[PDB]
Amino acid sequence: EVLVDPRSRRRYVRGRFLGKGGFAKCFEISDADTKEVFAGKIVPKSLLLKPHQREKMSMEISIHRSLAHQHVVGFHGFFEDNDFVFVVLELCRRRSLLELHKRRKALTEPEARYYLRQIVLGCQYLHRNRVIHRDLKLGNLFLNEDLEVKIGDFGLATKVEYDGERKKVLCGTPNYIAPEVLSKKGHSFEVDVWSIGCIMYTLLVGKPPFETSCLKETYLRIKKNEYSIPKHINPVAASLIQKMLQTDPTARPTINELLNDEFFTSGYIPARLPITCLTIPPRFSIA
Ligand SMILES: Cc1ncc(CCCN(C)C)cc1Nc1ncc2c(n1)-c1ccc(Cl)cc1NC(=S)C2
Ligand SMILES: [Zn+2]
Repeated sequence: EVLVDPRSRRRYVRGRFLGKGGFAKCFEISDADTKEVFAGKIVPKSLLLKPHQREKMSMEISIHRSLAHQHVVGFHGFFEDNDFVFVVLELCRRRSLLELHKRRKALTEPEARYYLRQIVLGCQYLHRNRVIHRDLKLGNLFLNEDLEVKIGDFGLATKVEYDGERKKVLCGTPNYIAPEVLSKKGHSFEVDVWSIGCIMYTLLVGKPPFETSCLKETYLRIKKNEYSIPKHINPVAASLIQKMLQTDPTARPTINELLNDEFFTSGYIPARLPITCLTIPPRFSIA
């Protein structure tokens, strides 16, 4: 019920349940002194009996704590007792792109541009810091009160240690999983750009690129590149999706190139979005 840090002498009440991912149960929490409000991932040690498991949890924190950016969920601290691990993160009051997508389905182009821009800004930061998220999806992309985007859940993230490194395995299963991970051909940064492609598609279209009833049939399509963009999607968008969803990872654009695509440069990107837009499609009228 209460959660105490020895080293910082800070105590947090446990509030409402938000969700679960991996071994973590995540709750809204508040500091007993400042009444300031946080997001609290609570991982049971009962599930970290094995070294391999313990190291991932330990890597997650190492990576997350190394991060400070406008579009990355703010890291605030960690502590433990004998039974549980406790990680304290920024609370994103307006949930995630995933909830938005289930309420609104396909968004308008300029909403997509807005979110997409922020996502690519968060990811540019990661990549310049030699970090690959490896699991970017709508459920990961969080929204603060101003509907600003915060990348979260670093539990599949890896740090690149040397130039031209090719990671050989990925422990766990990403949602928008790159074809080169599936083919166990080795992988690096292009997996995040891959995911963004799927996310762009999903925001513009109202459903994921490669969906089927069998995950393993989905995996099949991802290998064969079997997906179509409907004809009502704009061809400047279509070009981008197509660019980002390429089997050959050397062909896909880097994160730093993406904001200089016609799709951002010759299209309208809102400075901000109103709350209304959580539920009602913004027409963007001139007055
Ligand atoms: C306040 C709030 N309410 C509802 C949701 C939606 C949770 C389920 N959705 C992602 C499928 C999100 C938030 N905001 C919110 N804000 C910060 C976090 C979280 N959620 C959160 C929550 C659940 C999980 Cl499993 C991971 C997780 N990750 C991070 S880095 C901290
Ligand atoms: Zn493993």
